[PDB]
Amino acid sequence: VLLKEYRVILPVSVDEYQVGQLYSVAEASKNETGGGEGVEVLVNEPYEKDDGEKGQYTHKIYHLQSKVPTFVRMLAPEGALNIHEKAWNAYPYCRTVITNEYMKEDFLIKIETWHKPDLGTQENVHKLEPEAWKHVEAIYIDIADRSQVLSKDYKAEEDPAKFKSIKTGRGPLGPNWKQELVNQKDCPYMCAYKLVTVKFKWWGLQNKVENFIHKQEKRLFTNFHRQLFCWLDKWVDLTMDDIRRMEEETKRQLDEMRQKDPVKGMTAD
Ligand SMILES: CCCCCCCC/C=C\CCCCCCCC(=O)OC[C@H](COP(=O)(O)OCC[N+](C)(C)C)OC(=O)CCCCCCC/C=C\CCCCCCCC
Repeated sequence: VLLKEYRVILPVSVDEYQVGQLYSVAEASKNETGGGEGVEVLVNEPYEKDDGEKGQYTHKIYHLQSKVPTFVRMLAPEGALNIHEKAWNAYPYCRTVITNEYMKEDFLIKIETWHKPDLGTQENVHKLEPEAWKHVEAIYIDIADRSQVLSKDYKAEEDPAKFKSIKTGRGPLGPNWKQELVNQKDCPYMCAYKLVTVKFKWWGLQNKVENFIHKQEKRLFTNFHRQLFCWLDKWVDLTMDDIRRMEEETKRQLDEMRQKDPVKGMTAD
């Protein structure tokens, strides 16, 4: 079991992120869906636990046959590659549990996130146990840093070091945009502390795949947030009410696209 916490500082407020994240997840899902693969939203309902925690529940399935590397592909029968995502989104807090029916208990990708109005300086925000938290590598993802992006993933239109929002005036993010957040009254900020736990108990592959999965998560978080910022003008004025409507349409769209369109998005690698 390999744990790492990815801290993503962003030039948006905690409240704005709640909308930007929902908007961006919708667009990112569609960009990867078609030809039978991609995202399928099964459940999207509001929930309330005994303790009173309220939030939004979603159950999705990521069909991943040809989008996964060959060493992963020739590892299980077709269809066995799909993974399920169940998330209890009680924003600012969220717990996401990803599973695989084939490996059952041997597989787990859990992402627990705390969205704080600070600059990523809170240690052990998920309040684990002292020693355990010591074995948690903390990694910072700088959405402005070109060297943190994979060459094949780069797209100038999704580069915040070149993007300037027309509606807010934020951007482009320079090499020192972070340290700058403290000088300007404008340009709000927050930090997503994403604790990722990966378990892949497979004889002889555990170490390789648990590390491979973290890299893909780091890669996803980097591209996702660079896109979220660059899409700032598309969602900053949306309300939570706009999102809900947009989500019900997205669900339909994902299904439609998945059956017609050919496979699209990030090719295996
Ligand atoms: C024997 C066989 C067993 C093996 C099984 C195969 C395992 C696959 C191996 C590697 C794959 C690792 C990459 C994980 C891909 C799944 C994406 C993922 O883990 O999503 C979760 C992340 C973090 O959770 P969250 O709480 O932040 O948000 C969700 C909660 N909510 C909605 C309330 C905000 O969500 C986010 O960052 C938001 C972005 C979500 C939307 C992106 C759509 C992705 C669709 C396709 C991905 C294509 C890439 C395939 C990788 C191939 C490698 C080359």
